[PDB]
Amino acid sequence: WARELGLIRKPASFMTSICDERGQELIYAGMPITEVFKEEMGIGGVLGLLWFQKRLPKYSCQFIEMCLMVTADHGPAVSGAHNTIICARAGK
Amino acid sequence: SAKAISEQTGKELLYKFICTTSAIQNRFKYARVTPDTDWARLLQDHPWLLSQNLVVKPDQLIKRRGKLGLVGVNLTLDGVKSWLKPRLGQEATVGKATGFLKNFLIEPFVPHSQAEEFYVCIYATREGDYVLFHHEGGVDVGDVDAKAQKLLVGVDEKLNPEDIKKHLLVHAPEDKKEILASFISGLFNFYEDLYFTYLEINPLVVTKDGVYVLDLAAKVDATADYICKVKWGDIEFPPPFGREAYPEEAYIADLDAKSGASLKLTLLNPKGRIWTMVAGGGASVVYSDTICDLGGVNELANYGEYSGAPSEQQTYDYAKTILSLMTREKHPDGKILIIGGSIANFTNVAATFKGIVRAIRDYQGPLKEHEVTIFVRRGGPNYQEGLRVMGEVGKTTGIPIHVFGTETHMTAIVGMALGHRPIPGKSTTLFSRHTKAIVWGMQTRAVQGMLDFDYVCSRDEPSVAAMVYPFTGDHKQKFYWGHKEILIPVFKNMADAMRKHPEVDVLINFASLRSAYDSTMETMNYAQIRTIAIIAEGIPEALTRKLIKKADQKGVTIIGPATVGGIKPGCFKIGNTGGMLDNILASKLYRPGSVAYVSRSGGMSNELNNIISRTTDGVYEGVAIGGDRYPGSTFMDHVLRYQDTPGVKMIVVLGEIGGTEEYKICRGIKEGRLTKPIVCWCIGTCATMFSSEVQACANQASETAVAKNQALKEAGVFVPRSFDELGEIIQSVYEDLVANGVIVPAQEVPPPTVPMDYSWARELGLIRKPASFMTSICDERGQELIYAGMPITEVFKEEMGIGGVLGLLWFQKRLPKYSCQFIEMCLMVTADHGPAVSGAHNTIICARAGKDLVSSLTSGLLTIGDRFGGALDAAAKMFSKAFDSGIIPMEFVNKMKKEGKLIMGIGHRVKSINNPDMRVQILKDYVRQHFPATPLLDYALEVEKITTSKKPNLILNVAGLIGVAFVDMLRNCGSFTREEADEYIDIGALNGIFVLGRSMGFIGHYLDQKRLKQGLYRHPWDDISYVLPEHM
Ligand SMILES: CC(C)(COP(=O)(O)OP(=O)(O)OC[C@H]1O[C@@H](n2cnc3c(N)ncnc32)[C@H](O)[C@@H]1OP(=O)(O)O)[C@@H](O)C(=O)NCCC(=O)NCCSC(=O)C[C@@](O)(CC(=O)O)C(=O)O
Ligand SMILES: CC(C)(COP(=O)(O)OP(=O)(O)OC[C@H]1O[C@@H](n2cnc3c(N)ncnc32)[C@H](O)[C@@H]1OP(=O)(O)O)[C@@H](O)C(=O)NCCC(=O)NCCS
Ligand SMILES: Nc1ncnc2c1ncn2[C@@H]1O[C@H](COP(=O)(O)OP(=O)(O)O)[C@@H](O)[C@H]1O
Repeated sequence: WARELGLIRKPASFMTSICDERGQELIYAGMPITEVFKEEMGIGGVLGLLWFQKRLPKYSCQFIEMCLMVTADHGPAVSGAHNTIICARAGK
Repeated sequence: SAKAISEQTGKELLYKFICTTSAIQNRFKYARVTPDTDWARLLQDHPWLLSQNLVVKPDQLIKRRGKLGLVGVNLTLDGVKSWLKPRLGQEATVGKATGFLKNFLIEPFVPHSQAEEFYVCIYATREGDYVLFHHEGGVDVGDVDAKAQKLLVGVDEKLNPEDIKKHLLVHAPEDKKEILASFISGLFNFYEDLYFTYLEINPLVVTKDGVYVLDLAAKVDATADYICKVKWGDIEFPPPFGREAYPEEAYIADLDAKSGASLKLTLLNPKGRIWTMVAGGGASVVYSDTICDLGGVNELANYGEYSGAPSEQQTYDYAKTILSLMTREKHPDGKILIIGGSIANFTNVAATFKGIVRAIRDYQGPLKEHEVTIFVRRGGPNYQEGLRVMGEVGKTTGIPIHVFGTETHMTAIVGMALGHRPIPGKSTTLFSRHTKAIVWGMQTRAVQGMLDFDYVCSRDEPSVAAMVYPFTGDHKQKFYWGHKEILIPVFKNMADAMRKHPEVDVLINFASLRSAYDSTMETMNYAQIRTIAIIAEGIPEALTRKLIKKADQKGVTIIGPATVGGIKPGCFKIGNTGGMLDNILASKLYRPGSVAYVSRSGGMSNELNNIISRTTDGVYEGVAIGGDRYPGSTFMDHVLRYQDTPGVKMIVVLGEIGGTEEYKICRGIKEGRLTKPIVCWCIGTCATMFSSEVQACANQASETAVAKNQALKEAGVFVPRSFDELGEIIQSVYEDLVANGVIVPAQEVPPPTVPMDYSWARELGLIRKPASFMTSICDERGQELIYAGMPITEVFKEEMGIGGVLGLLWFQKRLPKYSCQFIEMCLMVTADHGPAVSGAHNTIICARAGKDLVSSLTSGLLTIGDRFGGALDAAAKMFSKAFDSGIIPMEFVNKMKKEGKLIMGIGHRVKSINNPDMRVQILKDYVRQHFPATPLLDYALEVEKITTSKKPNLILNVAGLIGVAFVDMLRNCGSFTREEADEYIDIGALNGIFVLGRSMGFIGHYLDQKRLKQGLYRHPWDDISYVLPEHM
């Protein structure tokens, strides 16, 4: 109630610029989620907004999605997949 | 600060570090005699004593010994022994100083005449060093400044030999012209390499055999210790010859070196009743002058100050010292304690007053019967809380306490105490509303005060454009612009800051004394900077002179070192000037006035702020030039600035003792250069009433405050009778200037408001904010680290180890010693179980991925759960459930069997009955020997008897034993109730036991893989069965 009246000063300990949860609509780097779906960006456009705070061109978003697709998996023999499998088999 | 060194120290250091082609004789050839020493050792370590004739003189900072007959010349060793006895340890009187003798110096006699009596002197001035050579030196020197040849060596200039030959060696004999010149040159190099400010050898006798230094008086720049501690060694600075220093006075001197605060105390007569403990050097001088003016010269005991923002503990030390020294006598007439000073800019009045509060709480006894009345007059940061704290405490203990704020005159409490009154090119404009400054250093409180002042001054933009901090990368610091949040850039380098902010014209330098010189030199390489404020106190005077010379060359105005800075109401504030925002509002420093002032002190400058606000329109501009011997800018510089400023109408000058600086004002007002009204008061008129040379020091006779005050008076300067009359004379001059009509006061526009700080509102208890976190295991804050209510020193004294610390941190209990030992054993046996298990395997994989200790250990730890590492918890829970349900072990075995469940904690791969686990055995033996009761362990052993009857290897596991024994420890040691033990089992304390134990092994595996330099692991394809679908 003192903050609402503007009677006290308290510095904010955190800064953020990628997502605005508060308010009527969710916002991804200045862009409403309804506008995100209307403009038909997919994972690539959302990633551009959340990682770079930019509205990337469509080919950039498509390329980002393609990069995610080609690195999705490379079999169970590599170190990370091996560790994940070990942990899953530990019932974890 | 120049400090005189002993003759012995001066000659020793001179012999050790002079470098000349001249043949200097009697190197390290001297003997020190003191009353409390033997003589046989003195004979044995100095074989030169009997080799030739001797001369003895007291080395106790006494001059004019020849005119006073205190030297025994041309008399042998038995002569010096006979001559010491009437004087060694006896009373002596030189002028007004009376003191005993503890120090004498012995040196071989030098046969010489008046034909080779040579006087050499080097002393420091603002513009450089003067060398004086008198050919007819010695006692017959007479007038030296007018007859001895004088030569100036400027700042950053060399003393070259031909300069000595012509401008210094006209009257020297030709045969001795040459080598002496070389010597003189080397002497100058000795003078400036060891940071001497005064160095006179008189007489210096030179003959064909060589040169001989018979005498030398030397003052060295003490603040240069950090440069010359290697060359000086353990240099000592003798006190002036006179009364012996008190142990408490030496204590105060020792306190002065503890931190950057200034902690001074000096005595004249402890039998006096007037006792002043005044904050701020200027305020202390003013209070002493005020008490001496109205009849307290003889009855005043002490003179001293505490400033530079001393802490609570240091204030305790100073206050308990002053009370202990005050209690030495009973004065029937009564005793007073005058405490306070001016409004502080930086000194936390709250802490410095809690210090005296808690120093007088314990000193009620030995002073209440002394009839001590305490008069306080303090202002500054958090003064409204400290004043009323001390009022509460004084009323609680009952001693006479009179609490006065800033609404009263600073020296009115003096009149109350003594009963005289009832007790109730360089620019003209440095700063504007568009001035942008760079702050050198990480001073966020000062920058925020600057910004708050800018906001309440209705400035368009903040006055701080950037900060420079070399120990961090470039980033942005979050500050407040009123209630809005703004970002101010912080740069590692000056160059980037000046590149990105060409509109900055001011540098505020918060570098320490060791960094200020280099910071300021680097700053003056950027022509955009026209004004530099240097805050640091303790810069050596020679470095300051180099700064002054470069600033004069570059046309840069320097607000000299050892200053709080200055304030231009409505436009700009330097650093911490004017204190917090409440002081800014109270003195109405948010809007321009018409009176411009200059002073040396910052506390006196804030007092002037308050006075001028109370009696006139307000302050137009105030500058504190600092307490150094060579300020970057002088009184007369700022007075000239003010005269050329159409905004100012009257000029207040607050001078001090020593220095002929106000006489430049007199020559400017006696002539028509300075036309505006000037109200000047010089503090320190009590310096004459001091029977010593206490250091800000008067050198000549016209540099006393009385002479300067009278000289300004006859010059046309409005000089009050005293400081107490300064407010009224300023008021009268302003009133006449407003009756004439040159001053037209403006309408009081209310300033913008700044929201209160959250932390300050919480301290006042004005707001409520629920804490979002709860904790009960560790208290980091406070003087000592606390583990669940137990201090860390007590943790180590009680000799608990890892087990006791774990008990404290996990259960908040002081466990018995066997419990802590058992916990340690459990950690030891679960430390590792080889590299084949899932967690160790994952940790090794992650280590071989070149990853990280934390990452690898964490990768291994994330496998801890049901199938791996969870058997401890599972066994404890299963056995506890069976035991608490009341079923017998056979019923438990059958019930587990028909539920399709294996008993957790039963079973080994190879080991069986007659082939025991042997770490189950260690723990079981310990538990049997030390635990008071083990019901669950007995139950589990019965279960194990049944299961090993089924087949031999169905023994109690390490997991089973640790689980049941941990339950037994929790609920059978006296620390827990049954509910607490059950809760700790339920929330996973045994999971924590396994995790903490196995972390040791996982870290060991990480380090092992790093040491073996194992490369990236890939699982072989032949060990993987690929069962992908045909086509999805
Ligand atoms: C000048 C300064 C800011 C200097 O600051 P500090 O020295 O504290 O801090 P630092 O800059 O960090 O220097 C420390 C050195 O240790 C180094 N260091 C740090 N951490 C290190 C690590 N981990 N490892 C290695 N090294 C490390 C660091 O690098 C530095 O090294 P170096 O550069 O070589 O020095 C301060 O001291 C001072 O003088 N005044 C404060 C400001 C002010 O407003 N004054 C006027 C007050 S008006 C007054 O007096 C009247 C009165 O009192 C009257 C009354 O009472 O009424 C009143 O109030 O009105
Ligand atoms: C990319 C790079 C590692 C190629 O390595 P390489 O030694 O030519 O081949 P590999 O390290 O994959 O292994 C070589 C053999 O092991 C086999 N092998 C690979 N994974 C295996 C597994 N899990 N089990 C059994 N065999 C395996 C391969 O089939 C190959 O068989 P071959 O001997 O019949 O040719 C090497 O060129 C390099 O270090 N480049 C640097 C750039 C870089 O690191 N790029 C990253 C790659 S995305
Ligand atoms: N080592 C010495 N050899 C010869 N004469 C000395 C020696 N020391 C002092 N004197 C005599 O003392 C006189 C100088 O006195 P000085 O000590 O300078 O007085 P003050 O102590 O007042 O400065 C000289 O005239 C000199 O004859």
